[PDB]
Amino acid sequence: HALVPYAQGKSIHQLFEEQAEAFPDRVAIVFENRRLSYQELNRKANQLARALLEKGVQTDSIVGVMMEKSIENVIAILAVLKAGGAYVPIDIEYPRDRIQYILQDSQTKIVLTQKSVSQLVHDVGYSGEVVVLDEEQLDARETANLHQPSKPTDLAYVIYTSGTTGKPKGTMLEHKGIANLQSFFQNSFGVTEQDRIGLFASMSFAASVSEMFMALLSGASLYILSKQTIHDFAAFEHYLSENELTIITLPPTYLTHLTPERITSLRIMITAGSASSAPLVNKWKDKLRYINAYGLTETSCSATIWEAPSNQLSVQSVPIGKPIQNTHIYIVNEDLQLLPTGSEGELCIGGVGLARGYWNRPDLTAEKFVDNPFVPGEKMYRTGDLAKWLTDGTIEFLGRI
Ligand SMILES: Nc1ncnc2c1ncn2[C@@H]1O[C@H](COP(=O)(O)O)[C@@H](O)[C@H]1O
Ligand SMILES: [Cl-]
Repeated sequence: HALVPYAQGKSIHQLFEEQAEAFPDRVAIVFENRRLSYQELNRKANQLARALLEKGVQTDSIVGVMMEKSIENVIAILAVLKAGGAYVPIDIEYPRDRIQYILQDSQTKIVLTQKSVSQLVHDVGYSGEVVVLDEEQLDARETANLHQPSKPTDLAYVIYTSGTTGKPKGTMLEHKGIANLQSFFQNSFGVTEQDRIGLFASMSFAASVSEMFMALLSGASLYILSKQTIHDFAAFEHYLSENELTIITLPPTYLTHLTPERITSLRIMITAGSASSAPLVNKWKDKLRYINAYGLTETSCSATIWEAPSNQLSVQSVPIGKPIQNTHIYIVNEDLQLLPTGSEGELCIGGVGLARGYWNRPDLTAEKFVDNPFVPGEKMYRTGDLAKWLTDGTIEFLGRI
């Protein structure tokens, strides 16, 4: 039994199926002028999951996804999880050679795409199975849940990232971190089925996975923001306002361009990926609940939060806060010795959100995902981030070691 309760023993798609059973007629997903209910979304994913099972998708199958941000991309993701596999979202705007390297590194034998992306799949020369989902004839297939065997330690998704230099690498994420996040978001952000959540991040990026499941594992609605909507700050404000969106996660670099008087309905603004200035926090923290979230691809996108304390004077600095439920974080020196208040060292993260490691990168995995000496038999991730404890028990982010 976990320190903080969550839906232990459950896969991502099982938690989604429970929401589709409880809230069948609520709106699940919106893109432009189209929307699906939970029941509609679940049925379509089950029809596709049975097709993918017939093609050989099984536990720890890595299934490439080369698709636009769309309702059909979400159907594909849910279908891969229900068939028992794991998906790798491939950024279709990347140069050809980067897509080629990712597909080759991943060793994926099956890629899901759409008609508008088929020519790119041909041009990067992929020689495995290609499923053109908007040519697939699925309407006759059974719409019931599959109930395939699954364990929360099974792979769910693989996210590729490239450093300044270094080859793209795949971070392997299991279901368990996203199951814990469902509990975290309900407890700490009060997410309910009433919420209307924007999908901002590229569906290549680990943050997108977090955003998508923030909605779909609570019965809330997910509004997939279009390229045009994100590109124009006025259009972005109008879209949020007209659709009464209640929660969004943004890079602070984007939030900087927005006008609080132009967003009607948000109850929470989360910023992630980089630091928010104190002036940016002061501009927003009395209009809504401002949350600074610190987390990594390697930790299921989550580690710590700092919600700006409500009804307070201005702040002159912006902590990254405290570890979230069922996660551990340590500030250590180069010898992995714990540091007292005020001493800067490396953030190391442990607990349920930790990736399995890097795909086919055993020495890098061993270097980064080290034995947790504080909790025998667990691992912890060496972030490369510098931080210190404040004596109030919050963490200050200081940059890179
Ligand atoms: N709230 C934050 N404040 C400052 N840096 C952050 C924050 N959240 C994420 N980061 C940085 O982004 C990295 C994770 O990048 P990624 O895995 O691409 O999400 C972390 O190791 C930090 O360097
Ligand atoms: Cl089940």
